[PDB]
Formats: sequence, C-alpha cells, structure tokens
Amino acid sequence: VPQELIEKIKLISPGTELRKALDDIINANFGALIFLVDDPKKYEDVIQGGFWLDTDFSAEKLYELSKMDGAIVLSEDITKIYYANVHLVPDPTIPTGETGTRHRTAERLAKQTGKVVIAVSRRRNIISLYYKNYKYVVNQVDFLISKVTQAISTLEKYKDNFNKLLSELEVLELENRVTLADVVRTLAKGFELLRIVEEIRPYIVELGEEGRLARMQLRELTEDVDDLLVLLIMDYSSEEVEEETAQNILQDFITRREPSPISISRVLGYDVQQAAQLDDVLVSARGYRLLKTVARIPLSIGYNVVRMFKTLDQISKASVEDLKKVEGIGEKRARAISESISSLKHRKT
Amino acid sequence: VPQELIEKIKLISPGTELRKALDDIINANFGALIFLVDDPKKYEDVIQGGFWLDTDFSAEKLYELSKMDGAIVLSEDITKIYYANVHLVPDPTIPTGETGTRHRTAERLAKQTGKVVIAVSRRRNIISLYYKNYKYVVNQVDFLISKVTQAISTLEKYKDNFNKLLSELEVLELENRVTLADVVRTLAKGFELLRIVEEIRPYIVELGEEGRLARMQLRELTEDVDDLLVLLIMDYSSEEVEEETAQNILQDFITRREPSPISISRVLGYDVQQAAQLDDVLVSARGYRLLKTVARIPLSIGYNVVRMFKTLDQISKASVEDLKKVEGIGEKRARAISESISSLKHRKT
Amino acid sequence: VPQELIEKIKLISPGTELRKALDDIINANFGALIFLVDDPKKYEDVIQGGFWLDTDFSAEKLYELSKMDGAIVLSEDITKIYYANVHLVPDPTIPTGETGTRHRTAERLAKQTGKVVIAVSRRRNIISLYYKNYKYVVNQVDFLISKVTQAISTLEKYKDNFNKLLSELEVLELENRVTLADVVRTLAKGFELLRIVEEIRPYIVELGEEGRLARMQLRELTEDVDDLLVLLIMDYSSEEVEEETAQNILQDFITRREPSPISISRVLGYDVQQAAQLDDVLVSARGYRLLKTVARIPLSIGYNVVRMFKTLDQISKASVEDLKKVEGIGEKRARAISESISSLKHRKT
Amino acid sequence: VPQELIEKIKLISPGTELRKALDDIINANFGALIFLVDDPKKYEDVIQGGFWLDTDFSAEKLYELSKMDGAIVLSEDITKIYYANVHLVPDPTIPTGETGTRHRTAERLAKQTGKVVIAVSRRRNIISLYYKNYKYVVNQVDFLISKVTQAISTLEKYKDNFNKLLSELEVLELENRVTLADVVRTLAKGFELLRIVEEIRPYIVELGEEGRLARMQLRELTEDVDDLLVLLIMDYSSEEVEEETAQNILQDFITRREPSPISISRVLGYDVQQAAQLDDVLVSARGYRLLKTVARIPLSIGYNVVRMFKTLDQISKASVEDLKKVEGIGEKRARAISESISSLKHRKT
Ligand SMILES: Nc1ncnc2c1ncn2[C@@H]1O[C@H](COP(=O)(O)OP(=O)(O)OP(=O)(O)O)C[C@H]1O
Ligand SMILES: Nc1ncnc2c1ncn2[C@@H]1O[C@H](COP(=O)(O)OP(=O)(O)OP(=O)(O)O)C[C@H]1O
Ligand SMILES: Nc1ncnc2c1ncn2[C@@H]1O[C@H](COP(=O)(O)OP(=O)(O)OP(=O)(O)O)C[C@H]1O
Ligand SMILES: Nc1ncnc2c1ncn2[C@@H]1O[C@H](COP(=O)(O)OP(=O)(O)OP(=O)(O)O)C[C@H]1O
Ligand SMILES: [Mn+2]
Ligand SMILES: [Mn+2]
Ligand SMILES: [Mn+2]
Ligand SMILES: [Mn+2]
Ligand SMILES: [Mn+2]
Ligand SMILES: [Mn+2]
Ligand SMILES: [Mn+2]
Ligand SMILES: [Mn+2]
Repeated sequence: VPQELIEKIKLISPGTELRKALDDIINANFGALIFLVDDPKKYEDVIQGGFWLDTDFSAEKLYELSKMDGAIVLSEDITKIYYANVHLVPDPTIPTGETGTRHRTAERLAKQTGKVVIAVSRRRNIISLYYKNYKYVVNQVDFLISKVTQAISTLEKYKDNFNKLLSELEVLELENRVTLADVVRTLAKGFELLRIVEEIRPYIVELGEEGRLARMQLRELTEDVDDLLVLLIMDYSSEEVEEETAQNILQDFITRREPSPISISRVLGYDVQQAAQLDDVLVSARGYRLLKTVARIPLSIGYNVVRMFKTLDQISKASVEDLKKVEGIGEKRARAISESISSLKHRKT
Repeated sequence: VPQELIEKIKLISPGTELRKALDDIINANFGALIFLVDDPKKYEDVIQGGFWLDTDFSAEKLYELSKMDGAIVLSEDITKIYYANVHLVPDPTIPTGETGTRHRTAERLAKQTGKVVIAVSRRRNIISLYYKNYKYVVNQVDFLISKVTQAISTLEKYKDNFNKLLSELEVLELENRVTLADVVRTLAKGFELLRIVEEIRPYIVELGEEGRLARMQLRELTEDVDDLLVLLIMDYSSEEVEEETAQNILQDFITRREPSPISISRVLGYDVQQAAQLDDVLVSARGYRLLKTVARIPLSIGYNVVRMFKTLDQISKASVEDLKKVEGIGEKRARAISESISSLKHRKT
Repeated sequence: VPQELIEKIKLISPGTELRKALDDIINANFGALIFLVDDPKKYEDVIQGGFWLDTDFSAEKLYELSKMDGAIVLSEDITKIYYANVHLVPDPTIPTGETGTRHRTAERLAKQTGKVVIAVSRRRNIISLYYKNYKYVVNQVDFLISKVTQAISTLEKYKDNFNKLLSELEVLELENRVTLADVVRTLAKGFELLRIVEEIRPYIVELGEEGRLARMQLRELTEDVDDLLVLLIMDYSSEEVEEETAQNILQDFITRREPSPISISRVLGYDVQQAAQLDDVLVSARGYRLLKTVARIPLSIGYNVVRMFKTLDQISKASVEDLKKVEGIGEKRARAISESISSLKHRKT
Repeated sequence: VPQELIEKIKLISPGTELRKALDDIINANFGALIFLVDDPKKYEDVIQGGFWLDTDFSAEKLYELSKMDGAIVLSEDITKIYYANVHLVPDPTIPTGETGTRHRTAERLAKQTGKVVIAVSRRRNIISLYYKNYKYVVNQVDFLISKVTQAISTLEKYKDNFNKLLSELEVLELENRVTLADVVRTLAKGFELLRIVEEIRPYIVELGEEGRLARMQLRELTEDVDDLLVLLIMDYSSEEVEEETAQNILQDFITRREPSPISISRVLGYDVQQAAQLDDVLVSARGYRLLKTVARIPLSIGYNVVRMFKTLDQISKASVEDLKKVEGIGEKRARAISESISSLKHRKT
C-alpha cells in the first residue's frame, strides 16, 4: 500500500471528525459523494450546479448536507466545505470498473484530477475511497478490532512457543550440547512471529487513534525478539558475522524469504540438503547473546572477547584474570561475565 | 458433512465475491433466489420468463438484479450471470419441508436438478443453501468467530492442564514412580484436547479466508500433542506396540471411543475393572518418548535400544560404552542419550 | 431463581426452535403475544376470536402467524399451534405493573392461569416471559456471551493468583514455616474464585446449548479447586475435622458467609480479633493434602496416618518401617508416602 | 473530568432505568430532549406548552412520551415525570457550538439553568448530555467493553513483563549483583502498568454496573504492584527514604512525570546524564522489600533492622543471635528473617 495513499486513508481513520460524519451518514442510510480539492477554481469544469458555501467544516454540517442529492466538495485538509448538491462531471471516456453512477463518477473523477473522492453507498453502508488510480474500501472498526485481536492472540501463542524453545536452547547452550536443529527451530519461530506482526500492521494503521492499545500490546509482546534473533544469528552462523549482516538476515526472513529449516541453515552458512541432517550438526554459541543480554557487555567490546575466546564454552572456563587481558575488559566487566555465567549454570543446569 | 456439499459451501464462504454480494443483499433486505447451473439449456424447462443476460458476474451486478422479483441464474463457477427475474418451476410433487414459496421452490429445485440453489430470506436475513437433498444454513461471520474464539480459549485451558499433567509425569518417569493412573490421566486430557479441535473444524472451514488466524492458533496450540500421545502409548502399553498401532489407538479415542479412564487402561492392555485400581498398578516407560524427543533418536533405531534395555530406567543406568552395543548407536547418539537423560535428571529431580 | 421458572426459561434458550422463531420475529420487528397451554378447552374463556389451527409447530409457521395482530396459543411442549389472531381477555382486576396493552395482558394472563405467556415488543425487540407471578426478561446471546467471557477472564486472573499462593504455601509447608496468615490468604482466594463461578451460573444456564464451551472452560479452570480447599481445611483447622465438616465450611464461605481473613480464621477455630495477629500464629499441616493428592492415600486410611503421626512434619521424618505400623499402610503405600514427600522436598526446597 | 459532572454521568450509566429507557428510545429511532429539574416552578419561563403530568417515573412511560414532539421534564433524581411535549425556550443569545435545533436548545438550556439536559439524536442514535458548560457524549456499552477488554489484555502483557523483570531482579538481589539499570527497568514497567490503569478508569466508571467484572480483573491484576514499587524505591534510592516519600515518588511517575530511565534514576537520587551509565552503577537493596513481603516484618520495625545492618546482603549474613539485638526483633521475627532469606537463596540461586 503506497505511502501517498496511506496518508489519504488517514483522513477517514477512526477518531477523525470526517470519519465520525461518515459513520453518522452510514447510520442513517444517506449516501454521499465527496470531492476533496484545495482550489475549487482549478476544478470549476468538473463541478456543476449545487450551492457555493465556502463555510467551515464540521461533522454535523456534513451530515446535514448529505441529506441532499449530489456531491459535496471539501478542502483537502477537511477544514472548509466549499460546495453541496453539485453535479460532478468527469470525462466520460475514462475507464471505470464500477457499477452505479455514484461509484463510477467517483472513480473517474479521482483518476482525472489526482484528488480524493469518497463514495458512501446509500443502502450498502460501504465507504469507498478513490485516489488517483487506487481504490480503498474502508473496513468498519469492529472488523478491524476483530482481526487485530485475533492476531495478537495468535502472537501470544507464537511467543509462548518461542520462549519455551529459547529456554530449552539456553540449557543446551550452557552445557555445550547444541545442534543446528535446535537453533534453526528457534530462529524459525522468531521469524514466523515477526512475520505476523508485519502482516497485521496495515490493520493497525487503518485503526488510527483506535489502535493505540493494539500497538502497546504488539510492542510488549515482540519488542525484544528482533534483538534476540540477531544475537542468535551472530552466535550460530558458520563464520563470524557483523551485527549489521545479522540484522540483514533477519530482515530478509521476515519479508522476502520463507523461513524453512533448510533455507535458514544454508543462509546461516551450513551446507545441508535435507532437514534430518540438522539433528547431526553440532554447534557452539560464540557467546554474544549471553555477553550482551546477561553480562551487559556492549557488542563492540564483545567482538574482542569472542575474538580471544572463540566460544561461550571457553568464556565460561576463563578466570577473571584471564578475561581482563581482553581489550576493553576491566575488573568490573570481567566479574560480570564470570559471575553471571556461573549463576546461570548453577540455576539452569 | 459430506465432501461434495463442503465444496458447495465454499462458494459462499467469507472472502468470496458471491458472499460479499449476498451480504450486501442481506444488508438492504432484498431477498434472493439463485440457481447455479453450467448449461442453462439443459434446464430450459424449470427456468421461465425473466431476462436472458449472458453477462460476466460481479457482486454489484448481482446486487442490482436482486432488486427485481424472481430468481437469478448463475454459472456454477460463479463467472457468468445467465438470467434475472425468472420464474423457477420445479416439479410440484417433490416433497418439501419448507414454508414459503421461495424456500419451497429452492428445495424442490435443488432436489430435482442436483444443482445448488441459494435462498436469501428478505426480512429474516438468512442464507439457505440447498444442494441435492442437503440444506445448509449459513452462519454469519460474527457467530462463527465467536464459536471459534471460545473454542480456542477452551483449548488453551485444556492445553495448560495437559502440560501440567505431563510435567508431573516427567518427574515420576525420571524417578521410576509412575502408576497407570498417572498415564491414563495424561492421555485422557490429550484425547479430550484433540477432540475439541475435531469438533471445531467445520466452523473453521466455514470461515474460509476469514479463518486463517484461527488455523494458525489451532496449529500452535496443538501441533505437537498427537506425536506426544503416540509416544506415551508406545511407552506405557501392556506390551510392545508399533508406532502405527499407537497412531490407530489415538485416532480411535479422538473419534469413535470415549476416553474413560477404564476404557483407556483396557485398550492399553491392562485388565482393570474399576478406576481406583489404576492407582495401584505400577508401570515403567519403555523410553521412546525421551529417546525421540530429547535424544533425537529416530523411532526405528529406538526399537533397538528398547529391545536391548527394556525400560528407560535401564537406559538411564547404561554407560556410553554399553549403549554403543546397540545396532544403530554410535558414539554421537550414545552420548546424546546418556547426557540428555542425566541433564533431565539433574534439572527435574 | 426458582426451579419451576428455570424450566420455563429453558423453553426459549438459544438453540431451541422457539427461540429461533422469536429471534426471527424480533429481526423483522413484528411483535408477538404467545400463550402456552396444554388444554385449550380449559382456557376457552380467556381465548376469544382468531383462528383455530390445531396444527404442528414450526418456527416458520410461528413467524408467519406473527404477521397478524393478536395472540398465538401454543401447546406447552411447543409441538402444537392451536390458535392465531386471538383476543386474550384475562380478568382486568388483576394488578399489573406493566405499561402497554400487550405486556399488561401478558402479565395478567400469566397470573390468572399459572401458564407461560411470552410478549415480544414490536419496536423495542425485548422478549418478556411471564409465568405465574414471575417476569423474566430474556437477554440476547451477545450480551450473555460477553458476561460469560468476561467472567471466565476474571476467573483466570483469580486462578493464577490462587496457584501462586498455593505454590508458596507448599514451600512453607515442606519447611514447616507456615503461619495462619498464609493459609487464610490461600483459602480466601479459593473461596472468592468459587464464588465467581456461582454468580455466573445463571448466565451459563440461560445460554442453553450455546453455553457448552463456557461450561467446559469453567470446568477446566475450577474442577480441582474445591477438593483442594477442603483438604486445606482438614490440614489447618484448630482441631481434627471430618471431610464432611470441611465440605460444609467450604459451602458456607461460597454462599452464606463473607470470606474475611478474621471470619475464616475463626471458623477455622482460631481465636483472633484483628487481622495482623494472623502473621503471628504458627501452624502445621496435618498432612492430608499431601497424602491424598501426592501419595494417593485414600482419606479413610489418611485419618490413621495423621492419628499416629499428627503432622506432615512428623510424617516426613518417618522411615518406611515406621509407616507400615499404621493400619492400612503396606510396603507399597509406605514407599509412596516416603518417596513422594522426599521428591517434593528435594525439588521444591 | 470534574466530579460534579461525573455524578451526572452516573444518571445514565448502564444498569440505570433511565439508561434502559434511552436505549429503548434509540432502538426505535425516536429522538428525545430531556430537562432535569427539581422545582418545575423555578423554570416556568423556559418551559412552555405541552402537558403537565406530575407522575411517577418509569422507562416505559418515558419511552411512550418520547413518541411525541418536544421535550420531557424530569425530576433530578429521576423519580418524577413533570412534563411532556413542552417547548423549551432558553435565552437565544447564549453562545452554542451545536448544529440542529434540539442540540442547540439542549446546550443553551444547560448553560442557562445549571441543570442537566439530555439530547437523543433521532436518526444518529447519539446520547448527548449537557450540564452547565460541559458536554458529555455517551459511549455505547459495546464500545466501552471493547476498550476495557483491550486495556486489560494490555495490562496482562505489561504485568507478565513486570513479573519476569522482578524475578530476575530477585536473583540479582540475592547475589548482590544489582545495577541501577536493573532497578530502573523494573520500576519503569511498574509505572507504565499503573499508568494504563489510570487512563482506563473513566471508561470503567462510565460502565457503571456493567463494569463490575472489569474492576475485579483490574484489581486481581494490579493490586499488589504499588506496594511493591514503593518497597523497591525504599530499597534502592540514593539515601534512606520514608515510605511516604516513596509513595509520593510513585504517585508522581504515574501521573505528572514521564518514567524515562534517566528521569527515574535522578528522582532516585543518582547523578546520571545518559542511559548507558545505568549499566555501570552498582547498587545494593536495603532489604525492606524482602523484610516486609517475605519475613512479614512491619515497616516500622524494618527501619531498625536496616538502620543496624544497612544492606540485605548484611542481613543475610547475620546470625539469629545478632538479629535479636535489633529493637523489635525477638526470637520469632529473627528466625523468620533468617530462615526465609536462606530458603530464598537455596531455591532461587
Ligand atoms: N455525477 C454525479 N454527481 C453528483 N452526484 C451523483 C452523481 N452520480 C450519482 N450521484 C449521486 O449518487 C446517488 C445515487 O446514484 P446511484 O445510481 O444509486 O449510484 P450507486 O453507485 O448505485 O450508489 P449507491 O450504492 O446506491 O449509494 C444520486 C446522486 O445523488
Ligand atoms: N418459483 C419462484 N420462482 C422465482 N422466484 C420466486 C419463486 N417463488 C418465490 N419467489 C420469489 O420469492 C419472493 C418471496 O416469496 P415468499 O412467499 O415471501 O417466500 P418466502 O419463503 O417466505 O421468502 P422470504 O423469507 O419472505 O424472503 C417472491 C418472489 O420474487
Ligand atoms: N388482549 C390482547 N390480546 C391479543 N393481542 C393483544 C392484546 N393486547 C395487545 N395485543 C396485541 O399487542 C399489540 C400491541 O399493543 P400495544 O398497545 O402497543 O402494547 P405494548 O405493550 O406497547 O406492545 P409493544 O411494546 O408495542 O410491542 C396489539 C395487539 O395485536
Ligand atoms: N426548543 C425545543 N423545545 C422542545 N423540543 C425541541 C426543541 N427544538 C427541537 N426540538 C425537538 O427536536 C426535534 C428535532 O429537531 P431537529 O432540528 O432535527 O434538531 P437536531 O439537533 O437535528 O436533532 P436530531 O439529531 O435530528 O434528533 C423537533 C422537536 O420535537
Ligand atoms: Mn433527487
Ligand atoms: Mn527490539
Ligand atoms: Mn412483484
Ligand atoms: Mn503433530
Ligand atoms: Mn390491526
Ligand atoms: Mn472438584
Ligand atoms: Mn410535529
Ligand atoms: Mn495495593
């Protein structure tokens, strides 16, 4: 959905005064045909008849004018009502796929002028927005809230399985018993999860002001996932990988590529043909995830620990004296690495 | 619900253009009577009057034609509108249980021709689909979404109790303190759970495109349960059982047989009359569940470990050298069995 | 809500054919006035005019007859339609609190005959059931489903806090560090929980067939709670208490008495004036809860263990030989008591 | 929303008989204009024509009178209907922002008299309440229930993250490895959580009687949070802080101040410029949270333990003899402190 159209869709989002008027018009089964332009003079030839009003906008005024036939002309910022009861006369030779004089007029006019034209069906109670060559049909709020609500429920289900997967991976990681299968399974869930969020965004956008709580739920559910998936990729790819590379991998499996177990294993740099092979490939975490999330060591300084110790297994065997010999690790950070790794080993294994 | 009818029901599932038209017709309290045939000529004798249109289908065109009396004739793939305003004249001596000329016409016509006939009640806003001798009344989406939503909530409740049961069984299993009561209680919950999924399927099917999120939730909630129930049956039945036998047992208690504690105990091969006996029967897990799910040992090679060691208790006491003597266990799989069983014992008991 | 009335309310519960007809009547804003009697002859004097039909009942027939003025007379089992378009003439000197000739007629007639009379308001879309001296207004399903859904959500919240309370009490119980405050807090949550279930029952009953999933959720959420509360009462009351006594205590705090911390402490047999005292009273569990739920020892035989050992603390210190000396404890049950108590101590403390 | 207006809003809250009448009026698309006064005589000059009724109030009577034009005059306690079909004539020179004679009349009249005037739009089905200079538009219940339901869902999400944060802080606290970052992160979640509750209150208030379950859910979800946040503030602020000071801090970050990590750190008395510094500041809990919540030591006597031992770390190293030397600690409370701290250390670390 192009950005220029998304902006127009916001004009009639729940919570706007225009939307309140359109909902009132629908509730009384008036129809409407609304032309949005900034200079009525430029459009003098497609606007005929009716009444020149040049008055300030309000939902009640729009409502009252929709009792009459014809079309209503508004300023584009929805602050002025210019015309009511007009006859719109766009070029008849412009192709239209609509049935019905009001909807056909609406499409032809939107195409001809590059402006927004809103049609409200009198007895079907549908709001159709036309802009340039686009047609957006407006969903009612209950439909949107239903979709969004179901989507969040689904995310809860995915997030639960993701946490369960990850907590099992933690154990394996602390005991150095991790296979590629374990990692790829965890990454796949994270990707699928973030995918759901992606597909639900346009519903949440269209909710406008009524989608605030939805956004907060989405945020509490998923905010820390992407950080985690990136660190998992830095911990388990075939060879050393910049955070940026890892973020790119993430972006791709969200959007362009399908998170199949083989696909992920191969993008991770492992030469696997068939999925049952993943059970057989042994891997060790580099240690970035634990270093950043638990030892609170910045990634930049984390590169050094990993450069020197190679694996988390080796980091966990290091004394505090051994750790200080890393460029950027003093007694404070050395203690943090040391103590938090042992605390996790004691408590989790 | 026969498969041939299920296909017809899909024609008017949420998300189809036909359904959008029927919903628009309902919203304006037009009625409708729609005859679906592939060759209008074959049916020249039940179709009378009206207008021959032979035009391409669309929701708006269907809407507009439903403003007129009589019936509308569509091609079966819903790509052509053949007729509007026709008088349908099926054989009057065909039995009908309907009241009202439009619904009676609809049933008689469906029976006589073997085709689909849709009746939309003008003021009751009901969509009735007739096909051959079947009558499907269409549920509105909000009703379906409500059912499906409640059903998923119920499944969450069952799934929680199932996980709690199973985690307690794990402890008992690791300490070799399992009674038949413990197993049968766990199996019963799993069966009841999978049963709910079965009963909710036709609701999710009828949702068509609007049931995508529901399907994903059902899948995240239950996908791994059946695997688990099968492995539990292989672990605790009276004598050795093929995976296929176990899958059959599962299928039955989902569908044909009621998962009573005594029923399950007896199908599991234990001679029990009254339920309080189950507390007294001591059992040991063969070890398949832990071998496949935790040691990632394929069932085929699992048969061998179990053939040699009989119980999970014995498998847990085996050294890594002892395990290698099993046909299909090398140092890698022997270590995995060994290490994962001890890790679970350390952490869970 | 008296039982005789509850039975009448079931006649128009969601899922009944009568209810389907009433919903169709409401959807078209017909009104209705329906008299339910088993012998029309007995009532010949309150039934005037209209048409004698003596025909089989169906929703469509009822619908069609509600298009006409007056009242419809049905058999009480809703299998026969006796009359349509009748003028009901109950004794005018019977007091009525209703406004409107149809509702006033309905109440007076219900009172005079002891039968059911249903009034459906033509433009308010309300279903009023009158029986003897009762008036039940029917809730629409969406309203009921909303209440029930909210109630289950609330129960989830209570149940979570109950589990958290109880798991903390388990720790204290295994370490013999339990105060009366800890117990009373746990009991209070359980009582409040079971109370919610009580208040939501009439909503679930009125849902009829559409309340099946609700019932299953209520059952999965709460089924084991009452058993547990009873065992807690047997474990912590001032002196020894029969299971029946404990069940009675439970019943009371659900229904008749308000579960205040002081109230519960005193019904439990502890002489406490002010709530902060509860922090100071040390108590020990008798051991019944752990004996029945974990050792799977029947209450009858549990009385003996407790008679001999007094507290769970003492039971946990007993050898297996010491336990066998209890009437009803052999080597099997002695091992179960012994082993499960130590397993819990190892894992939970 | 001023308190005097909130009281007026309660008059038409779900569950009131007035609200039931207004809903019936809306369902039939009658309009209404209702004037609430205690002495009709005082208002003889703005009330013209119509019928003097001086009769008792009921929803059905109000309904029936709304079938006629004009306005209805009620007593302020909604027990009397004084007038129907009257012509209200407030001073025309009073400014109004409304369109439409009924709404304009309503606002002008409310302003002129200081009384409540309710307007019900005939075809838009909106209830507008005017009182003095205020205008409250009434939300329909389904809209409110939707908001409230979404808000509780959101709170569940926040509460889950809060518990997870706090349980991790517990571990760090028991091992004396707490940074300011850990605390501030936990406080921020608690503040955001309590904030959501604050913003949702007016929705729950407007639900009136239909918001009972919502209130119970809000209460089960959040009741113990504020106590906990206060104790965290007493445990981690720069220097010693009275409970009252801490409660004040809480109140502020709920309402007046935005819970940014730097803002909280500084109000806590730590001189931090940029957020990454918080990772580097080491802190120790004073011990109040554990003393009150786990040792059940009253705050007053807690001041003394902390005065003598300074940190929880030191309290955990104290013998039972050492503890008794605190003013207000006898053998009972000394044992409780001692034993519960070690039980937590054993089980959590
Ligand atoms: N060129 C036009 N200019 C201004 N108003 C128009 C124009 N064409 C149609 N309308 C307005 O639309 C109104 C309905 O016309 P109609 O033929 O029913 O179209 P429609 O596409 O079927 O719309 P509905 O779905 O019925 O609301 C009539 C008129 O007030
Ligand atoms: N044989 C028929 N062929 C074509 N159209 C028919 C036929 N019978 C009825 N209709 C159409 O149905 C319309 C309504 O007839 P009606 O007697 O009210 O039946 P119905 O079963 O009660 O349907 P409604 O529930 O009112 O919509 C009238 C006519 O336009
Ligand atoms: N004694 C009666 N016997 C049979 N039908 C009656 C009787 N009284 C009223 N009705 C039926 O009720 C219909 C509506 O009467 P009405 O005065 O509007 O009562 P009501 O209580 O206001 O009902 P509504 O709320 O309008 O449906 C008229 C008539 O068909
Ligand atoms: N001063 C008034 N006194 C009593 N009743 C009034 C008064 N002004 C309007 N009404 C009542 O309101 C009714 C509708 O008038 P109207 O001009 O449509 O106002 P409105 O603000 O548009 O209300 P609606 O939104 O249509 O319900 C007519 C009359 O019965
Ligand atoms: Mn006209
Ligand atoms: Mn993030
Ligand atoms: Mn006709
Ligand atoms: Mn499966
Ligand atoms: Mn009449
Ligand atoms: Mn029970
Ligand atoms: Mn008039
Ligand atoms: Mn509190």
